[PDB]
Amino acid sequence: MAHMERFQKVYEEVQEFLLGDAEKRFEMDVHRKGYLKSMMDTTCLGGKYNRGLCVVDVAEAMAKDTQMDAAAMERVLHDACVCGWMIEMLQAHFLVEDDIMDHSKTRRGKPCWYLHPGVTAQVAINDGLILLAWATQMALHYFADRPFLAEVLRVFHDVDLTTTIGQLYDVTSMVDSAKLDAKVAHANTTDYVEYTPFNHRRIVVYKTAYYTYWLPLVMGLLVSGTLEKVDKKATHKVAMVMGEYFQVQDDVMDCFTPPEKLGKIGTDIEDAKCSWLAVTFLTTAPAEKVAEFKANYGSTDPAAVAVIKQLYTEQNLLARFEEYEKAVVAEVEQLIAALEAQNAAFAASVKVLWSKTYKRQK
Amino acid sequence: MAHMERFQKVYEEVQEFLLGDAEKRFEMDVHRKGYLKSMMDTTCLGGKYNRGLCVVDVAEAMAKDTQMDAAAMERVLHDACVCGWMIEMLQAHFLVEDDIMDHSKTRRGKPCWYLHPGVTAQVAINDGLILLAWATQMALHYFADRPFLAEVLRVFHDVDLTTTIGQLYDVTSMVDSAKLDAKVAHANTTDYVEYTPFNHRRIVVYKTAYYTYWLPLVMGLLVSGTLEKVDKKATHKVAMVMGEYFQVQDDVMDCFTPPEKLGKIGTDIEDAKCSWLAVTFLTTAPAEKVAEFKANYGSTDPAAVAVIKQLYTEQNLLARFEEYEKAVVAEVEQLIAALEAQNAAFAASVKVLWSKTYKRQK
Ligand SMILES: CCCCc1ccc[n+](CC(P(=O)(O)O)P(=O)(O)O)c1
Ligand SMILES: CCCCc1ccc[n+](CC(P(=O)(O)O)P(=O)(O)O)c1
Ligand SMILES: C=C(C)CCOP(=O)(O)OP(=O)(O)O
Ligand SMILES: C=C(C)CCOP(=O)(O)OP(=O)(O)O
Ligand SMILES: [Ca+2]
Ligand SMILES: [Ca+2]
Ligand SMILES: [Ca+2]
Ligand SMILES: [Ca+2]
Ligand SMILES: [Ca+2]
Ligand SMILES: [Ca+2]
Repeated sequence: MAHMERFQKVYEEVQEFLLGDAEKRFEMDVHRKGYLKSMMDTTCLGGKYNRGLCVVDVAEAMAKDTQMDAAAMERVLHDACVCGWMIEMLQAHFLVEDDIMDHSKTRRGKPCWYLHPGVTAQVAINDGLILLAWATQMALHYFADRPFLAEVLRVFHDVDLTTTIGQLYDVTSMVDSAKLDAKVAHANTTDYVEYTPFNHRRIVVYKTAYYTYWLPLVMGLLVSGTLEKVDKKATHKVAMVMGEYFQVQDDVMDCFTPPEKLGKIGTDIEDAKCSWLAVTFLTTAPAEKVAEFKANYGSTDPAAVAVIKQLYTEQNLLARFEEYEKAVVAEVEQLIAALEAQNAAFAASVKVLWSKTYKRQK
Repeated sequence: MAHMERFQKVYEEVQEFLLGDAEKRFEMDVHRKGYLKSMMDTTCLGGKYNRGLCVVDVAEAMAKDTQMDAAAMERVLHDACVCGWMIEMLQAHFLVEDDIMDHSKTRRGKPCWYLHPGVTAQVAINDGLILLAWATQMALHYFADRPFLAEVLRVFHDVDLTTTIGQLYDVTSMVDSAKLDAKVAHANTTDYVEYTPFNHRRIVVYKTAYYTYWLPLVMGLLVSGTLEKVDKKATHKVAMVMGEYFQVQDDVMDCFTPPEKLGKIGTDIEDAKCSWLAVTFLTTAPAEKVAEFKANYGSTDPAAVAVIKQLYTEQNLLARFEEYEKAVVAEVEQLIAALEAQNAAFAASVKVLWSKTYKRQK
């Protein structure tokens, strides 16, 4: 990828800064510095970098569009890389915490951070908090003299909030909402009445679309000083459409993509998650198959999980996804075409992001 | 307390805003809104409000020392209350997450948030993240057009990082630092060689002093526009001394204050914490008593805990605290006197904070 080498160079730069700053400010000792280095490397590296690299792709596109000279271009690319790492560390934070919340086993082809024997969930929770803090530290340091610092902080923290609310929807989705009461436990649902297209859309847009699609695009515009050049509503709309689709893919892959290819072991079925598969099945399957689903879903029994997979297969869920995908392609293309009529350079950068999303395999 | 009524009024305002903003932005439903209200009330209320009220005390002191109209004074006080609630919500965040990490039972006289039956650790982790996000939301909304927004965000997030690093020191203080390795599980220390005055100070300064003493003072100065009228270095120093002392008090009370008076059940002894009591004992007790301490410390067995408490009593640790406290008083009064010679208005607000700290019983 065009910016991978530069992006990785900036990682090393940022890591040196952050660890050195802890030495300077907090009397950080050699052993804990090494621990934090290993923590950062394990939690921030090994993903696809779609979010971080998007910031750079957008920033470059807009820098070229606005005819920046050699020096201005170099600054924008470095700033874009720093913003990219802000999002990658936000991602790192989210995944650390989520892997604890989901009690998961693997991430990016390695054990989950909390499952490293010298870590445990009780230390890992705080390691996740360090990651989130570091993200803001990068902005405060690298963008101290940039008027765009304020807007970077605003969008970043708005998106942090958004994702945590999306997560709230996700973690509370398998209990009937009228029964959500801190003082009273309640079993997972038996009737699945709340497993609706509306509720699935709400979970995925807030937990995924804002930080995975909207944030990278906006940060790229902010660092290049070109936010005013594009249609705010249109940009938001296309980010939501792609982001929803991205999470749908993730949902489909939970069941149908081998864990060794995916790099993680999802447990959506045994955890009774309101996934795209569950919602699409429940709303389209004949009554006797819905009965079978309800009798098997949300069970850790490997055979019960297999029953659900079989039900999904026999209900042609993959074909139904293919049809959903065709509708998404059409809408995304319409939205990009409209963006292109306003600013072609930005529209092309959305196309780049879309191309890395459409029909991805992991 | 002079500003308690105003401070509580602002809580209700801020809560209405935050919950209303979730309805507007995230399609928040009535049930989860209710959940979030109960979460906010349980995690943010019921404490002493020393941090939040400090912001208002400082801001008022400094605003009175400037000549400003009734409208301007009202604005400073309201902004101060919002800043105070930022810190109280940061506190709320820290305690939610720490109670999970320490696997604790009670907080402010009620079950810990994660221990509420309808919550659990796997939901509460995210509830803590929402709290942290909300703190920044308050600044972004209430201070959208204030000159101090940028500096408020900078200090708040610097202190957030600081505290997470302090927490790192805390959670890893029971294992020999050379053995800290993510890949390898290691037993807690058996020799306690790193339970030193330096290492205790390092834990308490970063995990407590910055957010409990430094941050409230600085926020009060920022919202009143008076940060440049005070000695930065001297303000930092007095905050560190008082904060260290505050945490030492907390450590002492873990062992010696009834949990019903304290409002929480500490497990420092059971969890082999590098507390002030442990360090003071290990550095002052005769060799055979040190040996007996090592044999009994870090054990959940009631008899072993009882042995430690008796050893502490026999080593006169309470009396040793009183001597430490006398030394702290002497230093603080000297530092305050120096501050008073420079800015008497600010020095008075430091005295208010110190008076709530010195010889507190919970
Ligand atoms: C505030 C925490 C956000 C956590 C978050 C948001 C979106 C996706 N994930 C991780 C995925 P996965 O674990 O990567 O499959 P999910 O568990 O399916 O949602 C985590
Ligand atoms: C980043 C998490 C900070 C957690 C944090 C910082 C300072 C004090 N506490 C709580 C106290 P306590 O639980 O109130 O006694 P500690 O466990 O003694 O340290 C928690
Ligand atoms: C599905 C979501 C939103 C979490 C994982 O995101 P990615 O699939 O982008 O993970 P990495 O490339 O960062 O590993
Ligand atoms: C010891 C620390 C730093 C955690 C508890 O702080 P407080 O004793 O100030 O708790 P509340 O008043 O907020 O309950
Ligand atoms: Ca997960
Ligand atoms: Ca999850
Ligand atoms: Ca998933
Ligand atoms: Ca603790
Ligand atoms: Ca604790
Ligand atoms: Ca304590």
